[PDB]
Amino acid sequence: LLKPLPADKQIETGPFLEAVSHLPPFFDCLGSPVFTPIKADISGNITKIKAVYDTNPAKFRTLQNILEVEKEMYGAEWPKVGATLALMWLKRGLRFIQVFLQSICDGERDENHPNLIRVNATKAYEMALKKYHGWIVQKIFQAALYAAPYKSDFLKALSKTEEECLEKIRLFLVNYTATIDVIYEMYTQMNAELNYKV
Ligand SMILES: CCCCCC
Repeated sequence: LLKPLPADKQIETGPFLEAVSHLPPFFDCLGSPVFTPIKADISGNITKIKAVYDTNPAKFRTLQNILEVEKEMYGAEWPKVGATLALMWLKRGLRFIQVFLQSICDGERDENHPNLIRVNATKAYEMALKKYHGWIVQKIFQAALYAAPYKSDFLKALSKTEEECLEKIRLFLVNYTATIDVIYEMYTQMNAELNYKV
């Protein structure tokens, strides 16, 4: 349910924030929240970007606008500032979700534990977040990934058949993956990416 990538790949800020604000609730689909540190990270960053955007939606109409306006505003401090920094981290939590969901949809699993999703959560964490966490934070995120629900309970919860659920996730993944990949491409192109750990 994300907007299709526009012809020119300039992602509009407001509709983006609106769409991705629907993602933290899925971490609540089993009742007690799952992967809470990932949820909290995404949520907190969305809030920070929306706060900058809301001050001047026309100035911050696109995500590229955020980066270029804040670069001008903040000089040498940029990109470790403002909505740019928040989106730098948001894209990592969003990529976590992308890789996790794609891995599940592709039937990736531990053949000895086919109803767990630990292999899929570990893979997603490795590709999206792990490089950017210190040892304390790694232990936090690690505990959450380990306490993942059963695969069957996860799929049930999103469907509140299993194959039909997976088809819907695959559909979602098309514009979702493209959008995230465009954000990553922009960060690299603008030299807005930082590698510091938390
Ligand atoms: C945890 C995010 C799930 C999103 C499914 C559409």
